[PDB]
Amino acid sequence: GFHMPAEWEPHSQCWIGWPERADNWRDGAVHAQLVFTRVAAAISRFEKVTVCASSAQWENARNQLPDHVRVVEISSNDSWFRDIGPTFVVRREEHRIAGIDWTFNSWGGLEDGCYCDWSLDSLVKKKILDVERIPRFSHSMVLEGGSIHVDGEGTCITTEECLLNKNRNPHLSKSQIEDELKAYLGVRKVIWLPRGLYGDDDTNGHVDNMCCFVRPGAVLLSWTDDKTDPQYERSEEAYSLFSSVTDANGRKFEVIKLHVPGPLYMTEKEAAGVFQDDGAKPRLPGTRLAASYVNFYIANGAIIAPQFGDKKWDDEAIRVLSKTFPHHEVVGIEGSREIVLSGGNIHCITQQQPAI
Amino acid sequence: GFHMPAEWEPHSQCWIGWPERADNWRDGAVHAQLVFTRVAAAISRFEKVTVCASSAQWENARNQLPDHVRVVEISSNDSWFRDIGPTFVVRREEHRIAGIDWTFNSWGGLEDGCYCDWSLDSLVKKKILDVERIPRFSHSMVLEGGSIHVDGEGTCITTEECLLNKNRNPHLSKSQIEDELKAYLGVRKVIWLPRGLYGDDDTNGHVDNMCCFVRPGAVLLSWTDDKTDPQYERSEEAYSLFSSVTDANGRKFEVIKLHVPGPLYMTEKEAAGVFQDDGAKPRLPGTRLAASYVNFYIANGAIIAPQFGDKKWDDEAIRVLSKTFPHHEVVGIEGSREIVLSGGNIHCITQQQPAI
Ligand SMILES: NCCCCCC(N)=O
Ligand code: NA
Ligand code: NA
Repeated sequence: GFHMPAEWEPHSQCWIGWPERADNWRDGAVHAQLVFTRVAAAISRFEKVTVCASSAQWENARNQLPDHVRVVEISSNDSWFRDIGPTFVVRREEHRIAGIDWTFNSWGGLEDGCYCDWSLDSLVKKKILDVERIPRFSHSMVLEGGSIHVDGEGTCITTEECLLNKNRNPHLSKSQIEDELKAYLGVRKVIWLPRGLYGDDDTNGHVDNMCCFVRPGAVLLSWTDDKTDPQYERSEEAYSLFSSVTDANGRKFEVIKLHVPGPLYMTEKEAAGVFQDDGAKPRLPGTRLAASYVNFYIANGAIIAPQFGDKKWDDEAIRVLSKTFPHHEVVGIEGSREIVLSGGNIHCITQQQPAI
Repeated sequence: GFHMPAEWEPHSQCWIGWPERADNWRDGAVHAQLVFTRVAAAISRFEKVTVCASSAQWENARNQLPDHVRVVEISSNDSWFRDIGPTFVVRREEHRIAGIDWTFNSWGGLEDGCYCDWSLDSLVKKKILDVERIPRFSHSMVLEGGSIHVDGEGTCITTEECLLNKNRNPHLSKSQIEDELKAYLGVRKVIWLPRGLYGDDDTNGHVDNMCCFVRPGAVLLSWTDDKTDPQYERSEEAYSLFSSVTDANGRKFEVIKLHVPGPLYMTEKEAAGVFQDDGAKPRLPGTRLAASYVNFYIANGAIIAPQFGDKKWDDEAIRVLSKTFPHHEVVGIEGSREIVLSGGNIHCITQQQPAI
């Protein structure tokens, strides 16, 4: 009787890593640390937070973060807890909470991943559940928490582009992958968007950059009105798909558009501050960033939302999110661009722990 | 209104470190790891245990330890949590528990300490209390938990050999030192044994290796019958002091003698197992081991006692302890010699967290 609750359901805390690697984070992560800190501090106005930092970084993190934020020493290859963190499941009313330890392979493994070493990334789920004394359900299937979303009422959305990629689970068919999601997330229906966001070659189109539930029966969808942008056809396809399906309880989808910023491109400055290495992916100037306002975190009573420094769409997204979540305080995080330069945003760096 | 409760009072958990440094533990610590495992398994029969291992050892510790033992990642320079973990204090009838973060300096600093780098060790207290979300009282005075003992009724016992060494707090008088113990452990009287155990030049004579309370107004004392042994005059002297002095409530001290084993000396095999490095104290053959059954741990209704493989005195200690602690299950830990080779025993590697 375990299932994954919706993100907007109450949490007891939020887990976040701490960026440090010089080959992914410009200027040895100094810029990224400031934003991580702003995100943690914002979330901690609404729910407890634990940031996890390496040995070498523990003091830095402790120094930057207010005291009501807990800092623990957990090493990682990189700081993306949405994907390397456990996925918590609950059984409400004698263990009422547990965590799923999905196999992690750096978003594509030796042939098509981001780093050739992920052995510390792989232990993060175990380590966290050990700190909390929460039971771990281990799974040999490759999965990242960024690649699924739920409504806590039986429905899951995901993308084919990610989950059906041969760099993940080449041994499993689509319908075998679906059976695992249903068994382990406690859902009875999976909606497969064909594609994620244009330009998300890091993760191969994680759904959490393209689409998310905001309540039972309604989703936000990354969108552009520019039919010359390669995003348009993906967004249109997903929109049609949502018109044709219903959720696990038979609701018609209310689709709410959320216009992407930019498009945004890495500068020569931004590329130049990243140390170059032959065990990481070479970040080049002119690369299109995979930027969507959809990559936000729902905290108890607040939406923690990206701002990329594109004023028109930064302001429009705050407006859409304020009306979409009328009972939440919406807090935009200036400097989110510093996270998208390295492959993700606010939702990618968080992992909620549901209250029981 | 905080005070240090006595060791025999109820605990919520025990903290232990994980040995790894090969310049102190023979054969890269493989012998000691087996013993710490045994010690933690034994304690875990009576109270929740958390072992703390570095990143490089986390999997190894998690493998060796039973599932009901929590394993977290807290790196340290060495694994002596009596001295480098926090000293918990409580306030009975709003925060009811806190920890004291004494300054640590590797048992005598750059000049006379055990290793030249202790900066990981210095953070262990912060980190443990951060994990537990327990307030921390910072203290600038150098002190080790091993150098003090309390009855939980206003009395403290320690040694001048340790606390009045110029390698600890050279700018404080005896009186100033005594003031800080009173304010911070909530004791009204401090008994100063002049000396600890012979050959304990690591710690400069921790009381936890010489003498401990059994109950208010009663103590076990490290003892030999051999008056040709250097230990005799130290023991004799301490015995004398207990005849003369009273506790904080003006009770007289029942003393119970506990015969030391050996003398024990480090084999050639033992010394050669240890890697030779300049930043740690060079372990030489023929060196007298600072062994004493007094270095035991009181868990919730158990006594976790050393056994050094010197059967005469091994059996005698269990006897004396089962007698002295008739409401407690005594538990001997074969292989305790592996710990003493690196300069402490069971008491030295534990740190109780009082239940509130
Ligand atoms: N370089 C890997 C970036 C991870 C982004 C995760 C996500 N939730 O889309
Ligand atoms: Na990839
Ligand atoms: Na010393």
